[PDB]
Amino acid sequence: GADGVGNASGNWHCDSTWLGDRVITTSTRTWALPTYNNHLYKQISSASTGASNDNHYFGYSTPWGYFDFNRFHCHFSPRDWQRLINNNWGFRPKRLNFKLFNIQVKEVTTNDGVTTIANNLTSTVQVFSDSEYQLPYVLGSAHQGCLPPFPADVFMIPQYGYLTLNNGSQAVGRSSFYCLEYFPSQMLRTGNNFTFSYTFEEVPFHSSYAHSQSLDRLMNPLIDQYLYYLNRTQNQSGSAQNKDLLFSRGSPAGMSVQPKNWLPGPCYRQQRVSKTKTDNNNSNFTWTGASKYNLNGRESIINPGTAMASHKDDEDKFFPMSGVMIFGKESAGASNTALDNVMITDEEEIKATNPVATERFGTVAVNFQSSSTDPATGDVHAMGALPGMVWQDRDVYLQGPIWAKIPHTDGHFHPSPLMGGFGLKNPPPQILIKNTPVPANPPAEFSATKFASFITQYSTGQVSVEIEWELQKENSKRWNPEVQYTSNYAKSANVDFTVDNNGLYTEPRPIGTRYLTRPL
Amino acid sequence: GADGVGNASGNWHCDSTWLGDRVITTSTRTWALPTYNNHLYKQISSASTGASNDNHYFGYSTPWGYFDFNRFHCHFSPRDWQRLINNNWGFRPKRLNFKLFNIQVKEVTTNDGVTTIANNLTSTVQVFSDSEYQLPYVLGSAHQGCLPPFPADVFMIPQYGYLTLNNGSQAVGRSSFYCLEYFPSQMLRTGNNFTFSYTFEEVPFHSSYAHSQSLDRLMNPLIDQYLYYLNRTQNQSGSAQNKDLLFSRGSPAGMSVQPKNWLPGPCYRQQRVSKTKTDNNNSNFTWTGASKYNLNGRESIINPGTAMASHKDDEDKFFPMSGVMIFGKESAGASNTALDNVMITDEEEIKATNPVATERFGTVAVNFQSSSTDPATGDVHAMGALPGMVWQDRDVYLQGPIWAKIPHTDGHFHPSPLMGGFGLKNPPPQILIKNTPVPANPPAEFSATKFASFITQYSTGQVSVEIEWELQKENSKRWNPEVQYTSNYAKSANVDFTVDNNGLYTEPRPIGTRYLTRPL
Amino acid sequence: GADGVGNASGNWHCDSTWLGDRVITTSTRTWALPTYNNHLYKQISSASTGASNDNHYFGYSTPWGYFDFNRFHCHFSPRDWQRLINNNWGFRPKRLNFKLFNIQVKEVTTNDGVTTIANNLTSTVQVFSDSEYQLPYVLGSAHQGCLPPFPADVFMIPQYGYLTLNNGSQAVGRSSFYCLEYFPSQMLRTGNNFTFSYTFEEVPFHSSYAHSQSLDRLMNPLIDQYLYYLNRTQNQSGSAQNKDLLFSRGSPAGMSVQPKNWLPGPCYRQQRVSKTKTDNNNSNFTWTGASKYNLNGRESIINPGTAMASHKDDEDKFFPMSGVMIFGKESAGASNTALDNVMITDEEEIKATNPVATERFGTVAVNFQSSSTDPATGDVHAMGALPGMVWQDRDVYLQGPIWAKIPHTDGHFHPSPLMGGFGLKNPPPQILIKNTPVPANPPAEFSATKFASFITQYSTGQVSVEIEWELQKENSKRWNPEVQYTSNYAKSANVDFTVDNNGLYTEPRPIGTRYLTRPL
Ligand SMILES: CC(=O)N[C@H]1[C@H]([C@H](O)[C@H](O)CO)O[C@@](O)(C(=O)O)C[C@@H]1O
Ligand SMILES: CC(=O)N[C@H]1[C@H]([C@H](O)[C@H](O)CO)O[C@@](O)(C(=O)O)C[C@@H]1O
Ligand SMILES: CC(=O)N[C@H]1[C@H]([C@H](O)[C@H](O)CO)O[C@@](O)(C(=O)O)C[C@@H]1O
Ligand SMILES: [Mg+2]
Ligand SMILES: [Mg+2]
Ligand SMILES: [Mg+2]
Repeated sequence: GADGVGNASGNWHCDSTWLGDRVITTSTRTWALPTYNNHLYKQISSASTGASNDNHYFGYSTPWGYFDFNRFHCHFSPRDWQRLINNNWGFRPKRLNFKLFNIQVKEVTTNDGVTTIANNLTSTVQVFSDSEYQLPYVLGSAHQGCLPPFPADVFMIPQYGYLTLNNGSQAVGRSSFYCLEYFPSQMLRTGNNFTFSYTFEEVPFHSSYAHSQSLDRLMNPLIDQYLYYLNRTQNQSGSAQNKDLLFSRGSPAGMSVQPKNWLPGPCYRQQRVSKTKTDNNNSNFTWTGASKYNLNGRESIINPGTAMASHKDDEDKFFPMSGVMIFGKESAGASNTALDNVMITDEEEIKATNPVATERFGTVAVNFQSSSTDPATGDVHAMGALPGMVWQDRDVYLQGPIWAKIPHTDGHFHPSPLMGGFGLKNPPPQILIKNTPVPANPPAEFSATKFASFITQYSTGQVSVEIEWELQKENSKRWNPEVQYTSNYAKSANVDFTVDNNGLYTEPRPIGTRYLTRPL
Repeated sequence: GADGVGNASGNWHCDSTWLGDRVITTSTRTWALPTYNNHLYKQISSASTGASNDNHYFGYSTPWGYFDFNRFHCHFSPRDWQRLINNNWGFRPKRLNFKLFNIQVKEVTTNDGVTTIANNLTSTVQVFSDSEYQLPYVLGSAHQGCLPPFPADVFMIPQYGYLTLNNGSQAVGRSSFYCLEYFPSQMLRTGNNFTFSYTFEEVPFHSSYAHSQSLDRLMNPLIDQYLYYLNRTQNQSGSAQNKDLLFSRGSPAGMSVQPKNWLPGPCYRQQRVSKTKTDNNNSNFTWTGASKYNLNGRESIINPGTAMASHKDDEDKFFPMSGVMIFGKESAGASNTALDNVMITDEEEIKATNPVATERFGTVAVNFQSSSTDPATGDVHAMGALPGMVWQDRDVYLQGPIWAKIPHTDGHFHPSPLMGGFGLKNPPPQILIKNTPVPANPPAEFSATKFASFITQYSTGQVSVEIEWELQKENSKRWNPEVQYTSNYAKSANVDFTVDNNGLYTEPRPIGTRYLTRPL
Repeated sequence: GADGVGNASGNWHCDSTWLGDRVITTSTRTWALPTYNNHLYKQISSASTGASNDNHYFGYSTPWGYFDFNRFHCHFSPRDWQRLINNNWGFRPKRLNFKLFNIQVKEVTTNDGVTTIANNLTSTVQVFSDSEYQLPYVLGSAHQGCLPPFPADVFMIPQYGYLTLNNGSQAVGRSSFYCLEYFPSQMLRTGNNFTFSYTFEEVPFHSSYAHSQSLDRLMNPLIDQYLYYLNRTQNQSGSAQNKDLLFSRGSPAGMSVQPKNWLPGPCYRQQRVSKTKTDNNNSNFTWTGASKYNLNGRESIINPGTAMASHKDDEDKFFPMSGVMIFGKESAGASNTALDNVMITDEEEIKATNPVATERFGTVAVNFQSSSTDPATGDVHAMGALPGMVWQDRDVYLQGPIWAKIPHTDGHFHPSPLMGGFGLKNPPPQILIKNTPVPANPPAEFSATKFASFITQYSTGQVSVEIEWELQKENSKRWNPEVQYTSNYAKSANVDFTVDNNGLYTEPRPIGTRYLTRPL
């Protein structure tokens, strides 16, 4: 778009419109973009430092930044989240509309103690979207820098970096270097705007419900089965302990031995740790007792891992060591902050279909019983996909990620992104933004040496994102009332999800989606 | 339909019509429906009793009953089963036609010792099908109450109950209560009839064949491979035991080491127990040595579990403890009945593609061999899905289930119902039937207290089910004759699959489907 | 409708369909009708007994009964109630569809100890609706006999009676006697059915919301007013107490004296009584301390009276003596049952606009202050309509009444029915049902004396009621989550709103409608 300097290039579109089976959200925020890296790319490495082989990395930092609207509180206000989670069985993304407008480039001059900031009306910010996914996709790794939950909050734009292959601190012949100046990008003075629109692929609805039934309780409790199972191997009503083979048919007085059609979901057990520090071991096991994976002689913790229940009935005090998502409160520090500065999610409502993360999967025969060799079973702590298995994927949270790019691989098994959300062959693309460098005054004699002297400058503008979501309506024939999410009627000093007296918005708990119920 | 009291509302459609690649079966049976629960719902619980945490349950019994035609002998006569299993490579359901007709409600009065049963011409039985699957699906759990194998046999209609979430004997906020009076239902006096028709989704043909080849015998026995494998690590023809690295190419004289393209199916080993009581351990291991799964701190035996072969070549005497389906003979009791009162199925013909259930899957390296550290392998007793795996699902039996509803989950791996059959997103729906309550004479003064005084009454009628099945024809270029199912030419006191002198039909053995063969 | 004896005359239409801004409920129940009064009308009186002049009455009992579907649990299942109360700002009735079908008349014969009940196929039940409101309207007085909450529950039909003018036990010339045989009525044998349809007049939406603001907190807290008020009458900063006239302008530091635009609602104070028996007076004041009205020298308690708040902030333990609706639990007796056998409603959420019922309205000058005569104020305990007043009508409850007929008077002020609901000029009409008398065998000689000898007989049938309700959608721009109604996630022995193990449905608490909020 073309406009004079004194002429808005867009309006503040933020709203929340529901119609039928669709909810269209639009959120507008204002962003600050600084010069990053001094308009330079810089090779970045784990060289020096001596970080453990696990942490060794090689890659690049970029002069560009990016936009990230991959969190639900980017487009769903908490009261809108409630409308979703309280009345819908599912939902998914469908289309997306993005706009960059009202961009103002400013020049900064520092003389002595005093700094002056003036408008540079001829400078340009450049935006481009990686629609062919040619750049390393850095979204979908739960990074900060996303659009803020509170529309009145101004955010800084995160800087783009990526990585490639690394052996230790060194690189390899295949490792890749990307110059974002190589792509075509739209240049904008304060009069220009920028827009694009995107359609999501077909993906399934997310499960904004819990099961009112469990896998081991699907049968009719009033009706014996016609199937029989081997019941005893030692005779009932015998004076000694004499060998026998006694068969019984399925009965309600024994749901635990009735033949069944299905298996619980896959499991990959994690250590159980109590929220009350006393019960725990007096050691520092978050690594040595970690459930981890082993890629290229390099260990990386599994978190959040295969979707499993967080604790059993009545054991609310526990949690898997790396098998739940944990959001920090606004006060929490960056490292080694106390329990009550963070919020731990509880995926307990899937215990209906999925193993508890802290427990075994089951028991397995491991020998051939005979009159001589006593039978033997062992426990299963890793259980891969078996035919018959049914499972519920890990739930999403107002604060949590929305989607992820499915890695481009020959093969993938059930590629829901492990942290929750939609796994996309072709996600929404990255939007890269950079301030055009503005050289200061060159010398009066020619010098072919790289230009290192630039007007210090930063830019600010608004950003608009419209997303149409589909809803899956609830058709439940349940008589009794369902569980619903609700603010606490009682009194307190602070409304939930609000600014305080200093003006700080705070999200008090994580809100997931599984409240309505349906049969299994 | 509308008809006078003296006017049949349907005819006895039972038959067996084959045309081309299709077989249409129709079976009509007559049913008795009683008043269940005294027209009340009743909360049902494991409260009291003290059943082990495994067996704890919470749910409801319903005044309604249901129809169940989810067994093959409901629609296939044994001689028709033979035509299927002896000449077809596969088959599947396609459509379904159901009819309720000739319904007669009767009133019962008991005075002293003598009981009188008269016709109540104004009373109504109500039927409705759960076409939106809004009710907990209780079919597909191998319950009794199905249509009888012998058309001349009159059956009682099973009562509907369901279950929801349970912690111990207590319930949880999400648990669900269903009133079947909440759905619209068709009311019928003796003149009315009821019909509906259903189409199955596309599902694959069932495998009414065995493999004439095994996974490890697919290569050409006359032709060396061009691939090489590491053959020796200790020198042949050396005076000492000197280290070496000797490579050999694939050869018929060693099929066991030839590189191959595929893996057997997944395994989840079960205990092996002999049909001859002597060889077995002198203990009662059907639980302690059980292979089980662990859901919500509650153990449930796996039966019948992942589809595996029942015994190896020449070991006919064994069987997996909970890895075969077992049908009771008509004489067998409900609990702790002898070996010869039941019939144990033998899925041995899949040993071609699938692990034997009682044995390991394979062997795995578990260390790094060096001149110092001796190499080490361990056994695999649980093997999840690996790329390359091929497998044959558990076979179906004249007496066995036909289909099951695939649980409504975010995820499922190869959802064939474990007991055999077709896993259906939208199966045939439940048909719920109930007798309308008939109040006896109220008092002459008003009383808003619930009415507890009703004419005792039961109903009887016929029921018709027409199913069109598709057949997959056998195209085999096998020269020699195939194995076929056959009654025994020789003499005996009883024809197979018949009434005896008291009039009792008996099914003498389980009949599966895998008789024809095709290459792997 | 015309149908043979063996031919249903209607189907079981019960359901719950939401579309757009409309919710259509349909509920079907089955009813027993007895012979009432022995087909006689009987004058009924307070004669004898000696009931206090307050309780004296004169009227009639009728051989007919009536239908009553004037409670919400007649057409709203609790989970449907939740959908209403959790997502709508309002709702109202629109149309109505009623049907009588499947009617079965039965004859009863008692010989010795044994009773026999047979079908009488030629007997007729007669129904008619009082569409011209010619009969005393007995609905809308909170009587029992309504359709039961649980569709599977069979109910007895209440008997019709009415009343007219009474002086003591005696009657007056104007008192009115009604013969329901005087109206035309539809006669039905077991083959006939009966239907009618009704449209509600336009009435306002009910307020299924609470105010997020109060009348005294509508101003901007950051901005002084331009209005001034007389602040002091005794000089600040004077050594003595010298008379002055000091004026101050409206300020946030004094919301209590700022000029305002509105008045709270009307009040008619009631006695405050604590739910904890200790704090209360040691006397029996429910009459002597009752707030009552005085009509024709006859006292009648006001209950529930003008709509007022039930307790103030933090005084949850109190309630107005006759100014709240109280539902009995199923266990409660008819008279003098304990506190925990009943459920007391809490209309506290209207304290935003309306006086607290237990407190004064305000204070009023009652003299002329001078330097000699000290100023004086008194309290207001009855406050009639004043210009400026705004108020919220008493809320409705799942168990509570739906509508009432507005009395046919020259005058009415804001005629919302005091117990909650819709006040209707022309409500849904009464449906009167009676069994036609069946004379037994007359003598063989003529006798003109009234026939007193009839076959004892009662009737049963189903009844269908379809109501279309309009919804007022919630458009709230509230950021934080609203309060919502919810079943308790935690464990317990009983699901809410269910049958127990004996089969008894129980409604555990009263559920009102005010959960969403809007500004005042
Ligand atoms: C319902 C149930 O769990 N049954 C199990 C029983 C019970 O422990 C006893 O019947 C206790 O009364 O023990 C077995 O060893 C048996 O005796 O057959 C295995 C079987 O699985
Ligand atoms: C066909 C076959 O199984 N070959 C195996 C042989 C045989 O046991 C010997 O050749 C016995 O003659 O043993 C090996 O250790 C070897 O010597 O290479 C491994 C190899 O897999
Ligand atoms: C905000 C408020 O309630 N102001 C009131 C004050 C306060 O009680 C004193 O200012 C206490 O500091 O008392 C008055 O008599 C006055 O002095 O004018 C009346 C006035 O309504
Ligand atoms: Mg709008
Ligand atoms: Mg034929
Ligand atoms: Mg519907």
